[PDB]
Amino acid sequence: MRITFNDVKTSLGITESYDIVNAIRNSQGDNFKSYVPLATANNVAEVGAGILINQTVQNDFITSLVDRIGLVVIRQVSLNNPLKKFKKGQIPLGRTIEEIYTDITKEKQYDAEEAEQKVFEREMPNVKTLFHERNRQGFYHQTIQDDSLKTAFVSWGNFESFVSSIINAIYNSAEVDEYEYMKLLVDNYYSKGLFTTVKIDEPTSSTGALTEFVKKMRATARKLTLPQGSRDWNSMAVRTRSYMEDLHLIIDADLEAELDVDVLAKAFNMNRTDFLGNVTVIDGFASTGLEAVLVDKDWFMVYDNLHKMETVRNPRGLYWNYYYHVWQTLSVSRFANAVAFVSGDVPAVTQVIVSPNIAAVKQGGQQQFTAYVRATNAKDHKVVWSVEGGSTGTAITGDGLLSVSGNEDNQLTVKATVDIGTEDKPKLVVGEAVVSIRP
Amino acid sequence: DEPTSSTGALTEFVKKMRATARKLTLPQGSRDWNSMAVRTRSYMEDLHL
Amino acid sequence: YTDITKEKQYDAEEAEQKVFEREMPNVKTLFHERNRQGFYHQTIQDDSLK
Amino acid sequence: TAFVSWGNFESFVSSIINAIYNSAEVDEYEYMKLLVDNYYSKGLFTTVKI
Repeated sequence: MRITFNDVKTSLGITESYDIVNAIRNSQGDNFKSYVPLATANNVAEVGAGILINQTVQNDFITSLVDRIGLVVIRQVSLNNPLKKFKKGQIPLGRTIEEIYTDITKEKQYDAEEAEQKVFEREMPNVKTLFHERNRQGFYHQTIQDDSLKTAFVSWGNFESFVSSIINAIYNSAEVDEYEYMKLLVDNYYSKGLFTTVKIDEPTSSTGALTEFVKKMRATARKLTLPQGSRDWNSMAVRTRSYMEDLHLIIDADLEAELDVDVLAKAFNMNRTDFLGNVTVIDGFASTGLEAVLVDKDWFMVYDNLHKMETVRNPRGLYWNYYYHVWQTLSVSRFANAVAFVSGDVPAVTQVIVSPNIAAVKQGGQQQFTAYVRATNAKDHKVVWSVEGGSTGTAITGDGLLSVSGNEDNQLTVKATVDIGTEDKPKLVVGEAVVSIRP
Repeated sequence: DEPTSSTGALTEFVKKMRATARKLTLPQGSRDWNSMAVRTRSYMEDLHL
Repeated sequence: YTDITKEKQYDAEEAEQKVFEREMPNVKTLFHERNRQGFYHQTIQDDSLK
Repeated sequence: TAFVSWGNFESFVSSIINAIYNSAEVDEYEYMKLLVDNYYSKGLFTTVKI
C-alpha cells in the first residue's frame, strides 16, 4: 500500500470569525496597531495553528533535498472516576437483588364494647420490596499491528511509548465510561420525577439572595436527620430516618464557586455557613434545572460482576487483539432519602405515590389505598380515583376504597390522577397500582 | 458581560473563572475545552491565566 | 495523541464469527513548521558621529 | 533543515567543496588534451599513413 494525499489546503475545517491578516492590514490603528511593525505576521498567521496534514516541502536553497522532521512528541493522559467510593462489593453468583422494608402502623382508640367481636381480626403489616438486576455487559476491543507500525518511527523509544499509550487508552475508556454510567443513573432518576425537588429561587426577602441557596440546603439537611423521621424525602412514602454522617451531596462546579465566593469569603467563622454533609464536585448534570443532589450512602446499588481482559494473536496478519470485558449492575434504592435542588421552572406536581403498589384481594373483598402527592409549591391538589378492571360491579370510593364484584376474573389497575394543566389543555399526573383477584 | 462595569459583574466573572478552572482539572476529564475533541485533563499547577 | 475507544455490547453470536476483526485505535496527529524568519538592521556612522 | 545528524551536514559540505576541485581536474585534463588536436590540425605534426 502507498497512501498519498494531493492538494490539501492548510485551513481544512476552520471557519474564522474575522480575517486577522486583513484586519491588521486595513487598520488605521486602534487596537491592532501593535502588530503593524511585525514583518512576518502574515506567514505566522498562516500556520499559527498546527497543520492537520503534513506534505513534503522542498528546501528553499537547493530544491532537491527534502526538509526533515526534527522533533516527535508523544502525549499521554491518565483518567479515572471519582465516584468509585460509591461502589459496593462484588456479586459472583446470582442476578437479582431483593430489598425489603417495613413501615409503621396506625394507632387505634381504646374501646371495650367494640373489642368483643374482633379479638381475632388481622392487621396486615405494611411491607414493600424492590428488585435490582444486572444490566451492563460491555467490552472494549483494540488491535495492535507492530510490524506495520514499525515503519512510522525511527527510534526504539517512541514505538514503545505509542504501544503503552494504546494500552493506557484501552483502560481510560472504561474508566470514563463507568463515571458516565454513574452520572446517567442520577440523570435517569431525575428524568422520571423520583427526586424530591427543592427550589432554589424565590428568596422572598428583597434584601438578600446570596445566602438563600445555602440556607435552604442547610435546612433540608437538618430536617433529613430528625429523630422522628419523615415521609417527604423518598419515592416510597415510608417513614424513614437518615444520619448526617451518611449524607452525601453532589454539587456542580458553578455551585461550588458560588459557595466559595458569595458567602464563604464574606462570612466570618464560616464553619456555620458551609455545607453539612459530605461534599463531592462533578462537571454538572445533563438535566436542565439540576444543580445539586443530596442523597444517602445506601442510595447507590452499584455492583461489579465481571472484570477481565483476554488477548489473541493473528499470525497471518501479524497483529494482536485485546478484549476487555466489563459486566456491572447499576441501580438506585428507592427506600433512601434523596432530594434534588433546582433553580428553574418545575411542574406543580412531581409524582403521585400509592402506598400498596401490589395487592391481592378476593372476589368479594375490599382494599384501601392512600395517595401521596409530591407538590413543589405550597398549595394542595385533589386526587381522583379510577379503576380499569373492565368488569361491572367493581367501583372505587372517592376516598380510595376499592370494592370487587363477586363474579369477575381480571387483573385490576387502580389509578390516582391529579390535574395540574390549565383549561382546554389538561396535564395529568397519574400513579397506579396493580391488584390480583383470588377466586 | 463586563469585568469592570460593576462589582457584581466582577464577582460573577470571578465565579465563572473559578468554576471553569475547577471543571478543567477534574479526574474524569472532558472534551469540550480544546480545538480537537479528545478526552484530556489539566492540572492546577499547569494552568495559566 | 491517542483518544480512548468506544465500547461494544456483549454478543456471543457475533463473537462466534468476529474473533479476528480489527479495530483501529483513535489516533490524532498534527504538525508544526517554522514560520518566523526576520532580522533587525542598524547602521552606525562613527566618523560622522564623532 | 534537510539533515538530522551533524555528520551528514559536514559530509554534504565537504562534497560541495570537493566538487570544485573535481571540476578543475576534469577541465585541466580536457585543456591539456586539446593541445594534441590543435597541433595536429595546424599541420605542424609529422604523420605516418597506416
